[PDB]
Amino acid sequence: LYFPQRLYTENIYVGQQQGSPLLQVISMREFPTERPYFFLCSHRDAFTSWFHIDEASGVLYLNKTLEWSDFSSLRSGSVRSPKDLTLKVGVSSTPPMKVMCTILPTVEVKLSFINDTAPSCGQVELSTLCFPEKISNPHITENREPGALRQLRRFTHMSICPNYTISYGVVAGSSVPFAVDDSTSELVVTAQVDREEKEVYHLDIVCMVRTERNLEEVFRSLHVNIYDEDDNSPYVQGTDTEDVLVEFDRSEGTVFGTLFVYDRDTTPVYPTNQVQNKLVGTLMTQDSWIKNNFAIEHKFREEKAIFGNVRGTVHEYKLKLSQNLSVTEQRSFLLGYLVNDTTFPGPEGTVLLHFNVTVLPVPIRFSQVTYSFTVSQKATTYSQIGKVCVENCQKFKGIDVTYQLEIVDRQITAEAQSCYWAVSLAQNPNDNTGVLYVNDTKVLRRPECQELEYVVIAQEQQNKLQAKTQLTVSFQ
Amino acid sequence: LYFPQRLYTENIYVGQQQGSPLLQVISMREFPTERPYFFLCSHRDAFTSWFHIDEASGVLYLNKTLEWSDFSSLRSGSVRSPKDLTLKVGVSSTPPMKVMCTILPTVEVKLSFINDTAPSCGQVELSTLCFPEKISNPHITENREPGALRQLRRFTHMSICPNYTISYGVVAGSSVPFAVDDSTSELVVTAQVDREEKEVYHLDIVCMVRTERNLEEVFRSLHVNIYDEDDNSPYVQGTDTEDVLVEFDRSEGTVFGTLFVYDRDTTPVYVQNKLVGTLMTQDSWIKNNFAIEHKFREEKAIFGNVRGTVHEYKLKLSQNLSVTEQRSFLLGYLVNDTTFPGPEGTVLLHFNVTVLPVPIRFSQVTYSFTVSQKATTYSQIGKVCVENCQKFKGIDVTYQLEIVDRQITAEAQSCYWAVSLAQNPNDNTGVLYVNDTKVLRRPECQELEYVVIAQEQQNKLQAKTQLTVSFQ
Ligand SMILES: *[C@@H]1O[C@H](CO[C@@H]2O[C@@H](C)[C@@H](O)[C@@H](O)[C@@H]2O)[C@@H](O[C@@H]2O[C@H](CO)[C@@H](O[C@@H]3O[C@H](CO[C@H]4O[C@H](CO)[C@@H](O)[C@H](O)[C@@H]4O)[C@@H](O)[C@H](O[C@H]4O[C@H](CO[C@H]5O[C@H](CO)[C@@H](O)[C@H](O)[C@@H]5O)[C@@H](O)[C@H](O)[C@@H]4O)[C@@H]3O)[C@H](O)[C@H]2NC(C)=O)[C@H](O)[C@H]1NC(C)=O
Ligand SMILES: *[C@@H]1O[C@H](CO[C@@H]2O[C@@H](C)[C@@H](O)[C@@H](O)[C@@H]2O)[C@@H](O[C@@H]2O[C@H](CO)[C@@H](O[C@@H]3O[C@H](CO)[C@@H](O)[C@H](O[C@H]4O[C@H](CO)[C@@H](O)[C@H](O)[C@@H]4O)[C@@H]3O)[C@H](O)[C@H]2NC(C)=O)[C@H](O)[C@H]1NC(C)=O
Ligand SMILES: *[C@@H]1O[C@H](CO[C@@H]2O[C@@H](C)[C@@H](O)[C@@H](O)[C@@H]2O)[C@@H](O[C@@H]2O[C@H](CO)[C@@H](O[C@@H]3O[C@H](CO[C@H]4O[C@H](CO)[C@@H](O)[C@H](O)[C@@H]4O)[C@@H](O)[C@H](O)[C@@H]3O)[C@H](O)[C@H]2NC(C)=O)[C@H](O)[C@H]1NC(C)=O
Ligand SMILES: *[C@@H]1O[C@H](CO[C@@H]2O[C@@H](C)[C@@H](O)[C@@H](O)[C@@H]2O)[C@@H](O[C@@H]2O[C@H](CO)[C@@H](O[C@@H]3O[C@H](CO)[C@@H](O)[C@H](O)[C@@H]3O)[C@H](O)[C@H]2NC(C)=O)[C@H](O)[C@H]1NC(C)=O
Ligand SMILES: *[C@@H]1O[C@H](CO[C@@H]2O[C@@H](C)[C@@H](O)[C@@H](O)[C@@H]2O)[C@@H](O[C@@H]2O[C@H](CO)[C@@H](O)[C@H](O)[C@H]2NC(C)=O)[C@H](O)[C@H]1NC(C)=O
Ligand SMILES: *[C@@H]1O[C@H](CO[C@@H]2O[C@@H](C)[C@@H](O)[C@@H](O)[C@@H]2O)[C@@H](O[C@@H]2O[C@H](CO)[C@@H](O)[C@H](O)[C@H]2NC(C)=O)[C@H](O)[C@H]1NC(C)=O
Ligand SMILES: *[C@@H]1O[C@H](CO)[C@@H](O[C@@H]2O[C@H](CO)[C@@H](O)[C@H](O)[C@H]2NC(C)=O)[C@H](O)[C@H]1NC(C)=O
Ligand SMILES: *[C@@H]1O[C@H](CO)[C@@H](O[C@@H]2O[C@H](CO)[C@@H](O)[C@H](O)[C@H]2NC(C)=O)[C@H](O)[C@H]1NC(C)=O
Ligand SMILES: *[C@@H]1O[C@H](CO)[C@@H](O[C@@H]2O[C@H](CO)[C@@H](O)[C@H](O)[C@H]2NC(C)=O)[C@H](O)[C@H]1NC(C)=O
Ligand SMILES: *[C@@H]1O[C@H](CO)[C@@H](O)[C@H](O)[C@H]1NC(C)=O
Ligand SMILES: *[C@@H]1O[C@H](CO)[C@@H](O)[C@H](O)[C@H]1NC(C)=O
Ligand SMILES: *[C@@H]1O[C@H](CO)[C@@H](O)[C@H](O)[C@H]1NC(C)=O
Ligand SMILES: [Ca+2]
Ligand SMILES: [Ca+2]
Ligand SMILES: [Ca+2]
Ligand SMILES: [Ca+2]
Ligand SMILES: [Ca+2]
Ligand SMILES: [Ca+2]
Repeated sequence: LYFPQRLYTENIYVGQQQGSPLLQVISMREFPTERPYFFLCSHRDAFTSWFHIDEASGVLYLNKTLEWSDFSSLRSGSVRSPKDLTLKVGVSSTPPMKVMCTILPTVEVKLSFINDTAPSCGQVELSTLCFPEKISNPHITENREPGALRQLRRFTHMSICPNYTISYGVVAGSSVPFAVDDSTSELVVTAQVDREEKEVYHLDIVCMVRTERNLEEVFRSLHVNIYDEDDNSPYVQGTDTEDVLVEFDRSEGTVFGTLFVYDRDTTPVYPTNQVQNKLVGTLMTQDSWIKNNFAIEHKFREEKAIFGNVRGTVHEYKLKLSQNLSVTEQRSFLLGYLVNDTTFPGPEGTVLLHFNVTVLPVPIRFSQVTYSFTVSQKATTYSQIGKVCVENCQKFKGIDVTYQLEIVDRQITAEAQSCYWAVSLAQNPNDNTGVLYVNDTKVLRRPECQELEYVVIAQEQQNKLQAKTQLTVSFQ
Repeated sequence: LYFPQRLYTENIYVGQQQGSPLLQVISMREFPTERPYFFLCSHRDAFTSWFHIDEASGVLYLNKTLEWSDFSSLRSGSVRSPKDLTLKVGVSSTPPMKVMCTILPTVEVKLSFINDTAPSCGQVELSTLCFPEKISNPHITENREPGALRQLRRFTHMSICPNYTISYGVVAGSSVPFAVDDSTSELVVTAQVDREEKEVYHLDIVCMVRTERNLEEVFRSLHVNIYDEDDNSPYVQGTDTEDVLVEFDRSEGTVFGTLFVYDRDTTPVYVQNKLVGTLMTQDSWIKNNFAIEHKFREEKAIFGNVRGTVHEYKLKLSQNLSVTEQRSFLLGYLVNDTTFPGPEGTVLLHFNVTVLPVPIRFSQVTYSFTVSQKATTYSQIGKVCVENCQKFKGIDVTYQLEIVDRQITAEAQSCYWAVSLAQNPNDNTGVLYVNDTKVLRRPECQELEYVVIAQEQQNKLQAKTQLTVSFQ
């Protein structure tokens, strides 16, 4: 059972008689043998015993003839007319119990108690007799059993105008799965519908009234919203496999591959707790190295243009690094990822995704070309002289290399050790590059201090791998 | 003219005699008829008058027979020994003049004056007869003259073993453009070289020593570096045109495409081989909204055996484009290799830009949420989102809830305290949450109806849809 309508409304008047019908609450069956049992739930309120709902038909009736004192005694806190009354109506597929009112779905019946006697039939405009002032739009879910949807007669007004005949119809320009049941005056849905074909049905209702004058007609435009269920399995467009190379970029959080999965069903905006149409993924590997270093990132968003202008869901799966992978690691594996549409009925609601991963090692090493820098200008403290970099260091990401200058010859006099102050080195972690700059220019005034031979030492941090190269600086 | 090596070193000994050769400074020609003129530059030092260099040959000679007194009087009182002597040698393309010592490049000659006589023949290994102690790895410039690179013979030790005859040769793993001149014992480079083909050569020098009953040989490993010149023009790999679509991401700083420009030459940051670009437009609108992002790196991997330069060009936004913008233009960008001789040092890049407006509208005509009566304060109810709002960048959209029924009593108004809305600028959504649970005890407060209004900041474009919240 579900309710195609969350709120009912009507006016009630002083002098309205015991036993007169007010409105009909509708429950739609989710299965053909399901039978509704209606009951009132507002037993917390005193006014609820002014009313009676028929357990089988769902028609709500006055249980008491309304009086002036009934109006004035409503403790709402607003002394003004009209006083709104809110009733709760419950429905169940078994015989009703008191506790269902606290625990089952209910409908709100909002009544406006007007502190006056009912209007005379000559005082009601045909449009009001025919159709509520503001018509709320019903909703049904796709793939459901046809059934009555809305009682079209205004019960209260046909008692004001008892000598009028009133019939309703669906005006069908195109063929629509909606009609009126002439015998009950209900709008009914005549077939199962498909949210993926149409999410909103526009309807024009015609009311035909035989007056003392002629047969009159009034038209009312409304529409029915179609709710979605998970009735489409996810699928890939093109490949289910993404080739991933891990080499010079090994930094955590970087994305190395992206696979897209599509689902024609809708999903609440990401991220959500709803379980309808949720896709849950699972790494298809028992392997500690893979699990502790790699991870899949899942996101989804609504799209419609790619689905033929029908709202569905686009999923993105991205292979991510958990932590900076050591430059010595080298592995090639085919990583499966099972994507399961959990609420898709039957065992065809999954897609297997594949990440074909190549992880190459990254050597730590200078080219065999040693550096020689010539400073043809008079040295100025802090002027950059040159840069040092291991092979392909400028492509590195997630690899920390630190550079150091050291003196080539060891058995060197104390005085000769000072010529090497002329140049120093700074880390440019922007690239993992080394920047040579001038330091002490005072030592350059010595002709022996104008040709410097250094060793540059690079050190990868995670594994402590070292590379060396030679470096000469000529102050000219 | 250029020096293949910037520092020479040798030993000199007590008892070494006037006129004995010590070593040979090398200058490498950059034109076929260019010739070097060598000269000593050392001014104030007393030991400079001890030496002489042949202006034509570059051979440094002793101009004085070294006595014990010469050593102890050199910087008297210093306890160092040996005592290092630094000489400066200059070269010129025309007849040397005094002023040239101040304004033309020089190499340093560092002589170690040993306070002893030379070793006897029986004391030295053959390698000290053949080679200098310090290994020096020379350099040569690509696209220059072949010629003598290094004197291999060790002049100071010639007489240490008078009956030994000494000659030299080169061996490598591959064929190499290097050889020994039999007549001068010079290592020669026999061809012009191309840095782009080979950046360093690894040679083994062989010294053949003919003793009184044997032909012996000792080896020395050497490396010759090739200095890079800007002799390659930049080029594009594949297409010189990038199609760029500006839609949902329109924030300042966003990069839209990558054009790759390659240059085989190296690029020292500290003007050689520098590529400078120019925006090919006068359009005020374009310039005020777009710039070209240029980054570059040096790389051996993409070029193979020899380091080259990779440049990346990307069209970047200078500010958030209004969602109402819509225009298509073709934007040229000229990249110039400013030190490449001739007019072929430039490449024209193109950006083919389509900028599309972004509509501000709901694609869902109704949001319906169902929440527990026992729901706790601040628990998330759901999210709303204008069409494609999760792709938005540089677009400011806010969301607001409005009550539908305006003719509402004060008591019914308090029902709408149960729900509030928070902005989620991260993904451009609004977040509904539970606010006041106390009003949920009232049956009239359990079905709420709102209008959701989204408003784009710049243009005040609005979108509106229905939202219902049901407390069950
Ligand atoms: C809901 O609707 C109620 C009924 O609607 C009215 O009657 C319908 C039949 C119809 O014609 C409709 O159009 C009418 O609006 C309405 O109740 C009405 O209230 C008024 C105002 O009080 C009242 O008129 C006064 O009646 C006094 C006493 O009358 C006696 O008889 C009536 C009914 O027969 C009873 O309700 C009364 O309780 C009495 O039994 C008269 O004395 C009065 O005349 C003079 O004095 C009053 C001063 O009274 C005011 O102060 C007292 C004390 O504080 C209050 O208790 C009282 O309510 C007044 O506010 C002065 O106002 C006069 O101008 C005059 O100076 C006057 O005639 C109607 O009789 C009464 N009708 C009915 C049927 O009871 C109610 O107000 C509506 N409520 C809302 C929220 O909309
Ligand atoms: C969120 O909920 C709070 C109330 O819940 C309390 O705060 C939560 C954050 C949470 O901690 C709960 O656990 C906690 O109980 C709402 O706050 C109330 O807001 C209303 C309206 O602003 C206030 O009522 C007004 O009070 C005014 C004087 O203070 C008075 O002038 C007003 O009357 C005027 O306006 C009304 C219509 O607005 C009109 O009908 C009148 O005739 C007159 O013109 C009105 O009485 C309450 O005092 C506030 N309560 C508290 C405790 O601060 C908050 O609004 C809500 N946020 C939402 C829904 O966005
Ligand atoms: C430069 O070097 C000389 C050293 O000359 C020699 O050659 C070098 C390579 C080394 O092998 C030295 O050991 C040699 O001496 C220095 O002059 C010498 O210094 C030493 C140490 O101070 C002196 O040794 C002294 O010798 C005294 C006696 O020596 C004389 O008399 C003996 C008689 O047996 C005779 O055999 C000898 O030849 C000397 O004529 C000895 O009593 C004393 O204890 C001390 O050991 C040596 O005498 C010095 N000169 C000579 C000619 O021997 C210089 O000082 C050094 N210069 C600098 C600036 O450091
Ligand atoms: C500059 O770019 C436009 C637009 O290109 C479109 O948007 C970009 C962001 C890129 O992603 C492009 O891939 C994309 O198409 C170019 O005009 C466009 O040309 C294409 C053809 O290449 C048109 O597509 C269709 O092609 C089929 C052929 O199968 C035809 O039958 C269709 O009639 C249609 O031509 C596309 O419609 C067209 N777009 C517009 C707005 O005209 C443009 O050529 C390019 N200029 C360059 C590269 O110099
Ligand atoms: C998984 O990938 C390997 C290697 O793929 C290479 O590296 C990727 C990062 C990507 O750039 C691919 O295009 C590369 O080819 C595949 O093995 C290679 O397959 C190609 C096919 O033409 C072949 O030319 C190579 O020789 C192969 N290399 C090796 C080392 O075998 C492999 O087939 C992929 N596996 C699956 C199941 O897709
Ligand atoms: C850098 O040089 C200093 C000496 O020069 C000072 O620093 C320069 C960068 C510049 O600011 C000058 O004007 C300064 O006078 C070296 O400092 C010496 O370090 C050694 C050993 O660490 C120590 O024995 C000396 O006493 C220090 N002398 C002074 C004056 O500080 C420093 O080592 C150099 N750092 C390098 C080369 O990395
Ligand atoms: C996909 O998810 C569904 C949802 O739970 C799984 O369906 C259950 O599978 C278990 C066995 O693993 C059965 O005992 C249940 O009866 C199944 N239905 C349920 C729980 O509603 C399904 O197995 C998953 N498919 C996979 C992992 O391939
Ligand atoms: C993984 O690599 C990144 C980038 O190379 C490292 O990031 C730096 O980490 C140090 C560690 O103290 C910080 O001081 C720096 O501020 C970080 N800089 C940047 C740009 O990220 C990171 O530390 C490495 N390891 C981990 C576990 O993050
Ligand atoms: C590419 O860059 C070169 C080098 O800057 C430009 O050549 C110079 O242009 C100026 C401007 O007229 C002249 O005065 C110089 O004589 C030119 N040569 C040098 C060495 O500066 C050249 O114009 C640029 N090419 C383009 C197409 O803009
Ligand atoms: C109608 O009201 C009377 C009270 O006068 C009560 O006894 C009876 O049970 C009520 N009927 C219904 C259906 O609520
Ligand atoms: C309806 O018609 C009957 C019979 O003609 C008449 O008795 C009754 O009063 C009429 N009712 C109205 C509201 O006109
Ligand atoms: C070299 O050989 C000759 C014999 O031909 C011999 O007389 C001489 O002493 C040897 N040594 C030197 C240093 O000449
Ligand atoms: Ca469907
Ligand atoms: Ca569906
Ligand atoms: Ca689905
Ligand atoms: Ca070249
Ligand atoms: Ca070059
Ligand atoms: Ca170049």
